[PDB]
Amino acid sequence: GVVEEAHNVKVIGSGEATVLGHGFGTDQSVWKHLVPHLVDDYRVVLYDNMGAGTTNPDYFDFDRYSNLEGYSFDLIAILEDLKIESCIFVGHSVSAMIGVLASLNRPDLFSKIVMISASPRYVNDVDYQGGFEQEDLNQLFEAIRSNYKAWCLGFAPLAVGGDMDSIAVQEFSRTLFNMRPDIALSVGQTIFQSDMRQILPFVTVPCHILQSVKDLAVPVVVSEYLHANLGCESVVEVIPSDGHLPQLSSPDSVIPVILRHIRNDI
Ligand SMILES: Cc1c2ccocc-2oc1=O
Repeated sequence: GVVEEAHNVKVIGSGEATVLGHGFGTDQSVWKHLVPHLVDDYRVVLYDNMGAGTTNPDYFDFDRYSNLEGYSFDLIAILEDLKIESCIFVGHSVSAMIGVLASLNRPDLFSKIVMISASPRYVNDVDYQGGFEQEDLNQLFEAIRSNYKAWCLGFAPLAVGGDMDSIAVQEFSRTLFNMRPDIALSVGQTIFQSDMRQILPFVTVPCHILQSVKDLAVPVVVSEYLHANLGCESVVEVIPSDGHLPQLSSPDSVIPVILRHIRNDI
């Protein structure tokens, strides 16, 4: 169907036991080192967020995606079209919050959410550390629109972490620059200025909160904030890894942690 085509949906396997959503600047390929260990036990569903470089820019409705809710509607639509009545949802970065929002509307569709590199709020205030002051964000946005290619080349090593010459850095630079520059600026603004803190107490689906100990966009205190304020049962595990896309750049240390949280309930 057109929704599935538009999001490059892939379904690997069959059966009841069953979804992985990616973060800004990448696409479903971010899961390449995780998927091989899932396909024997689960029906695996991959999809791309609207606005990813692998998607048609004509379908990027700026009003629809001006709030994270637009993306959660897309997720629910995919689940409905595939006739999935229950899934484990694994969300990277913004997709963790997209999954959370989707679970507020349709908690019946999710048995568990596993979050990788998640944050409900990036901007600091006097009683909250998200990692960024508004002035930092303003300069980032300014850099994006002034020269997108240059911004991508400087940002990718920082976001990915590790060696600046790595395959993961090269690959993230590529998917980042694959986004149309106006869409990249708009999505960046929407995400980096989001605030999901206030809805956390309303979450009912259990959540596993995982992140790298060194993450450019997610201070460790954010994981504890999520744990303290989510209304569901939750658990946190901070991984001895570097990077915002650790499942791609450091799979040997990260994949075993993600698998434990997928396979084991709280
Ligand atoms: C989520 C996220 C960010 C949030 C705020 O600033 C820079 C970021 O780079 C990212 O990948």
